[PDB]
Amino acid sequence: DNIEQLKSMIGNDELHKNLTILEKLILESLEKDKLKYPLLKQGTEQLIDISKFNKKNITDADDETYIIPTVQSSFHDIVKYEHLIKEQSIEIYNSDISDKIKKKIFIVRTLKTIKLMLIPLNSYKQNNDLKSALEELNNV
Repeated sequence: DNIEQLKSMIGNDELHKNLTILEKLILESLEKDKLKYPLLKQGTEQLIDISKFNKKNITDADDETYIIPTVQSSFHDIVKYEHLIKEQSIEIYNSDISDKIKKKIFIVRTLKTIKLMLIPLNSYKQNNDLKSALEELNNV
């Protein structure tokens, strides 16, 4: 049935739960890292919105504070965060660490995909309307 096949993509609770688990895992792996790029002193307020992010402090030196996404960050926040990740990775690049930069980039792309997949599911969970969920995906 066409309706029960569309509900699998934009109205599934199991897909919702699993996507949330993976998002939590990726964020918790981004915070407890070893290499900690993008940090402040760029635009970072007119450039990126700090009200949706989460700042932490670097130890062993009081250089600056680096940025971390949150569960409430939207899609374009993650777009800009990926821009900053890529700039900071291109800056400090050695062949010794060239295998952690790649992991960082891959999991940030995965976050960017998970947010877009979660838009229509979050729209449907509290409205129960398929056309409105698709139109919300199209809108933002």
